[PDB]
Amino acid sequence: QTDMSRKAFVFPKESDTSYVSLKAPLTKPLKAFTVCLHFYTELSSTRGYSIFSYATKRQDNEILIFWSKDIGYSFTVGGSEILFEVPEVTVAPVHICTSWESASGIVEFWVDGKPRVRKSLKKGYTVGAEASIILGQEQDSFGGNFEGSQSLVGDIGNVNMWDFVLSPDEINTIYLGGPFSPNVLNWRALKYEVQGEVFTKPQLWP
Amino acid sequence: QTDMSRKAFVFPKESDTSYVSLKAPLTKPLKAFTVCLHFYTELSSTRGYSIFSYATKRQDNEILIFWSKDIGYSFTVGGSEILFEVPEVTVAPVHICTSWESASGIVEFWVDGKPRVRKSLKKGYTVGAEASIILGQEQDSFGGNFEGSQSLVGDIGNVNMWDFVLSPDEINTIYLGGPFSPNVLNWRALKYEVQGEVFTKPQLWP
Amino acid sequence: QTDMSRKAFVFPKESDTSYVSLKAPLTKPLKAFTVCLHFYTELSSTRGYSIFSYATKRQDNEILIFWSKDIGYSFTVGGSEILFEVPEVTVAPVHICTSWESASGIVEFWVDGKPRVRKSLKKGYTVGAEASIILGQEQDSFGGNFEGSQSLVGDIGNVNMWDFVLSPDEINTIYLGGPFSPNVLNWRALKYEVQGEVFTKPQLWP
Amino acid sequence: QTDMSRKAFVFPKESDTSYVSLKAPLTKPLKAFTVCLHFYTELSSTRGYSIFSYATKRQDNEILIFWSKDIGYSFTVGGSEILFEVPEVTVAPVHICTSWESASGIVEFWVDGKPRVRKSLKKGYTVGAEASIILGQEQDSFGGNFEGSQSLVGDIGNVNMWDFVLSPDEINTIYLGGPFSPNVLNWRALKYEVQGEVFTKPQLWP
Amino acid sequence: QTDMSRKAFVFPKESDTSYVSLKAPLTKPLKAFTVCLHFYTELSSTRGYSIFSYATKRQDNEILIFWSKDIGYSFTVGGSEILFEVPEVTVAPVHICTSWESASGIVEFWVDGKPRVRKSLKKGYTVGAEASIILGQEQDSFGGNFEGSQSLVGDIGNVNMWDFVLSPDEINTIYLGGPFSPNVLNWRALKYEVQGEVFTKPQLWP
Ligand SMILES: C[N+](C)(C)CCOP(=O)(O)O
Ligand SMILES: C[N+](C)(C)CCOP(=O)(O)O
Ligand SMILES: C[N+](C)(C)CCOP(=O)(O)O
Ligand SMILES: C[N+](C)(C)CCOP(=O)(O)O
Ligand SMILES: C[N+](C)(C)CCOP(=O)(O)O
Ligand SMILES: [Ca+2]
Ligand SMILES: [Ca+2]
Ligand SMILES: [Ca+2]
Ligand SMILES: [Ca+2]
Ligand SMILES: [Ca+2]
Ligand SMILES: [Ca+2]
Ligand SMILES: [Ca+2]
Ligand SMILES: [Ca+2]
Ligand SMILES: [Ca+2]
Ligand SMILES: [Ca+2]
Repeated sequence: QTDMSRKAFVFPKESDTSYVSLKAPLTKPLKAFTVCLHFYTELSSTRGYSIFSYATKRQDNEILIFWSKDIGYSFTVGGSEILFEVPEVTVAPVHICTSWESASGIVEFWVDGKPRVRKSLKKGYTVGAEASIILGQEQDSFGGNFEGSQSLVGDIGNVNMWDFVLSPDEINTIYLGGPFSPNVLNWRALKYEVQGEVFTKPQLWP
Repeated sequence: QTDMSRKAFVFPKESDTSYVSLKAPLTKPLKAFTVCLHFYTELSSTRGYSIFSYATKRQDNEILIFWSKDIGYSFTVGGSEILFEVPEVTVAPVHICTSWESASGIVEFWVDGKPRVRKSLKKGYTVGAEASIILGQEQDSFGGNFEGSQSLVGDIGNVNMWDFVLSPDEINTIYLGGPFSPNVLNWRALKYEVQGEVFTKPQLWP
Repeated sequence: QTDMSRKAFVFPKESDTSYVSLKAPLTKPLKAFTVCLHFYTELSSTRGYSIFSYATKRQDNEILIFWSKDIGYSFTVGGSEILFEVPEVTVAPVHICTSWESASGIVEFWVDGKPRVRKSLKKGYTVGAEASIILGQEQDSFGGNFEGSQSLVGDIGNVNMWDFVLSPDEINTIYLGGPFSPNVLNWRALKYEVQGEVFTKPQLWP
Repeated sequence: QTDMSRKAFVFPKESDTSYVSLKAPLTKPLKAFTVCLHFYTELSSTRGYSIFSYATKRQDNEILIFWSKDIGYSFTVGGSEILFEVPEVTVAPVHICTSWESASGIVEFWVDGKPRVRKSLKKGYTVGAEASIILGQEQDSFGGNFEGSQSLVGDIGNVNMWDFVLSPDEINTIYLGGPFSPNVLNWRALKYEVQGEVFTKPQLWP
Repeated sequence: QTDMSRKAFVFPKESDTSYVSLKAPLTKPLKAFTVCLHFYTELSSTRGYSIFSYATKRQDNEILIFWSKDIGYSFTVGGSEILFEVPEVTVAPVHICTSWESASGIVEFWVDGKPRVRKSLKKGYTVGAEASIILGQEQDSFGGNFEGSQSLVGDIGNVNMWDFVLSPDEINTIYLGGPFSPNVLNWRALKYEVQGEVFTKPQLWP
């Protein structure tokens, strides 16, 4: 396990072959989860890109967080999709947290510590545990078929994932960088592999 | 009685079928009242919705607080209506307090602790105490005929009601969340019934 | 004499019938004056209205403070007018102080403690002491002939008048609500009569 | 010599006839200077006006600071002109400092303590000491030929002039009103003559 | 060496002929570098200009930092170019740090302490040490062929250069003016030659 504190992955050129694969130790299906991350990119006015793609053998978009051009954030579970439209965007590092709960279908989406309205999505589903998690690309089969036009360019980091819904109070401590203990992906104890032009560099966000 | 402190009702999907009904202990007709609540919704740009609906067997819109598409807040007593127009809306949680006084007809409306101008409505009227209070829906009979196009989607909470007009100094401490004690409807001692898809979740507003 | 501190007059409906008349112990003619007041209205986009009207039996507009639609504040003395144009208006409570001096014709106008540029009006004139001061309406004759289309709707208060020009440092004290002593017309010792629908209510402004 | 501290000249009517003349004790020609002043006027959207006109027997615009409509500040030395364009202007009191140096032609212009970029003007020139300094008017002969369409309306004060270039760290203390001592023209010790409608009043700026 | 602390170069006229040449003691080629500088100019709306030009006898634009009209900052290494577009520009002093690393091609560009997204440029290249560094102009041959249409007008200073990539934490202390030690080019220990109309004056930025 590597402590990636103060470090970020950099995807400095558009590619369909550069990516990093994050390994989860998870062995029980997710009835709920939270994932939080920092990313920075200038693509937001140019094109859509995949922020965080989670796939399973049955389903290539089992969880996906995606920016869609002129729409805003797209969040999808089990291939069903909802939109958190953004009316205007500025170039700066952005923190997001998203969480979902099978027992209720409630999605929370948080941007820079400000909550979006809760929306229903894909109630009663279960997310598979046998998963391929990739940053930098959108994956259209388990671990592959990346499209260069959906790749991320820029930086991503502080990727943390929990198998439960963080409360609003906890999410505030994540945004402020307080102490917390992830249990699916932990940025302070990450297990990962890198392919192609990807670099680990000091983070640009404070 | 349930203490709903730090908790909110979530109406995560559009329907006419799901609502919450609040029970008042009141047994004397209201010569005056105050209502305060937090709500959060993205509908404000798409369509109108009912924020708080109070009906009596004679009159479905005995008190109604409503958002009118591209108009702003609509406040109506006894079926007579006035508008507090809003020229542009931010998407964030919003606190409102409203109050009315039969002896003068003066309405006050407060948005995020800022007072709107005082207006006149239904001087000399009285509001019935045999009442059905419903959240999430607009009702057109004593307890039903809900219109799905008027339902709320999003969150509501801190719904408090007083049988008297709060002063400007008190309303400020309501907004800042100081000590106070309602007497018609108390969020710390709520009586309610939930129908359909409604969830109680931690509040998103601070 | 009534201490109106923390209280305001409320004019909740458009009418020509409702007004309040303020009495001054004047005997010496006014070689100069200052008048300060708080008011709050939504009319500023809809139509003009009379903020403060001082009439004498020779002259209905002996002092007038008026809002002119799409123009801004109009200030008139002895029936002659100067405009303090406002390029864009916002709906909030607003404090104004205005002062005039016969020996120079210098008019000062202050809005929320921001001074407007000094202007010249009616140098060498004198304002009559045998005066009718009315709030809520525009006098077109001594004490009467009100025009409903010129009535104020909303709130007015902290009306204070001095028979001398307050210095900039004093006026800042008035705006911040420090200690001061009016000598023509004092809100802490007001003499008035109410006619029609006018109410005294707690002030909305701080 | 009069201490004008916290006083200002008021030019409340447009005219060609009213002005004040300031006398300098200077007896050696200026190889460099600084002049700082406060002024306040609403003309900025209506027309140009002379802020500070310095003339010598040979040259009526030996130093001139002039607002030019929809352009911004014009600064001229020896009849040669440069512009410091202002793209949008606001109604508030404004402090300017300007300074020039013969040995380099460097002009510095400062507005509310913010420096404009340094520019070159009339390197090697020499400003005459036999000077008529006039506030309120632009002058086209030594001490006369004023044009009413170039008069200032509003207020001017804190006019201070030095026969050397103030450093950036000094200019900041002029703007903040720290201790300083001019030597060509000193507001603490002014010699002046007033003609026509001009008044000395408490200053509007803090 | 000259300590240029709190001092800046002023280029007050457009010309082909005024420039300063800075001497680097470097004697090993650069696999990476950082350069930071302050500049101030009004040209940004009018035309492009060269902020910092590094040339070698093989290559006129070996490092170049350039502003291109209505595009934004251009940064080039080895004659290959990337853009950090600026959608709107403001007239104030601006501090930029830029850095590059051959081992990765990562470019970092920082404007007023805010990072732009990292980009890829000239991976595996090697910047020559036999170099001519010029301020005020762009050179198109080693030490010459300046074009007046590309000259800088205004101010430049605090030009510091390092033969390594500064971390994000170090770059913040550069921007805040903490203690630091450049090793290719040091503003506190500068060697330079001045040609034509260039002046050394106190800096306008704080
Ligand atoms: C978010 N999206 C709908 C644009 C893409 C979803 O994944 P995919 O269909 O491109 O593989
Ligand atoms: C006044 N209103 C537009 C908000 C609602 C009127 O129709 P209804 O909600 O009573 O059915
Ligand atoms: C002040 N005013 C110019 C707008 C109106 C004057 O006419 P009136 O209001 O006295 O009838
Ligand atoms: C050129 N100017 C408009 C800045 C000043 C004019 O001075 P003048 O030529 O009117 O006397
Ligand atoms: C390429 N540039 C436009 C940014 C700088 C100028 O290049 P060049 O004029 O030396 O050929
Ligand atoms: Ca996919
Ligand atoms: Ca895809
Ligand atoms: Ca109804
Ligand atoms: Ca209905
Ligand atoms: Ca009248
Ligand atoms: Ca009238
Ligand atoms: Ca002239
Ligand atoms: Ca002239
Ligand atoms: Ca070149
Ligand atoms: Ca060139």
